[PDB]
Amino acid sequence: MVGLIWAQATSGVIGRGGDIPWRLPEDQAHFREITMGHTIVMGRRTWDSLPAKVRPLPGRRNVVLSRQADFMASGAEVVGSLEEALTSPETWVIGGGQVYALALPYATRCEVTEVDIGLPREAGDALAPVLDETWRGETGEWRFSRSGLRYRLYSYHRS
Ligand SMILES: NC(=O)C1=CN([C@@H]2O[C@H](COP(=O)(O)OP(=O)(O)OC[C@H]3O[C@@H](n4cnc5c(N)ncnc54)[C@H](OP(=O)(O)O)[C@@H]3O)[C@@H](O)[C@H]2O)C=CC1
Ligand SMILES: CC1(C)N=C(N)N=C(N)N1c1ccc(Cl)cc1
Ligand SMILES: [Co+2]
Repeated sequence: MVGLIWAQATSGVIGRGGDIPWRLPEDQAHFREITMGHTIVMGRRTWDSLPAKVRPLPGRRNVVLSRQADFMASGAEVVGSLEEALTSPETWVIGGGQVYALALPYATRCEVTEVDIGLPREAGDALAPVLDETWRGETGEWRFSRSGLRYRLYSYHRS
């Protein structure tokens, strides 16, 4: 099982300037619960976005994708191809935009948080992948985050 998990603005933006232009504690907790205990695969730029004092993310096999053969990610595995990372029963690809595009053919689940923030797409933004018509989606109700933004969870599946 390879799943993708991301939070997006309604427009599809997931990242800007190498970081994320929101933070919903409830989404962070949802992310932690879904990934805990499993492999998490991230692109090198997403690894770089984590402060050194919080990485590796605890309780998970942290894997970082890079073309740099000597890139060191203390507390993680660095691999040069996505396929090397998919050896555990449950693997979560946790971003960013480039890595979702590479991982989509291997994926059968997407856990998507939609953040009700009006954020038009800009050059250089990281975006959510486009899910075609092979994917079945299930939508939750809109909820209010303590951060002031509404959000809702989608669970997409395919065989
Ligand atoms: N809202 C959300 O849910 C999420 C948001 N984000 C945001 O997304 C942005 C980062 O996403 P993005 O900029 O797309 O970068 P990624 O996190 O996708 O990392 C890109 C890097 O991955 C490596 N890589 C890419 N393609 C390949 C390949 N074919 N083979 C080997 N290595 C490869 C390269 O590393 P190298 O350069 O070392 O070769 C490349 O620089 C940030 O803004 C981050 O905050 C991140 C995760 C989820
Ligand atoms: C916390 C956040 C934004 N939330 C969701 N739904 N999915 C992710 N992949 N996230 C994420 C987790 C870790 C990192 Cl480093 C970047 C984004
Ligand atoms: Co689990």
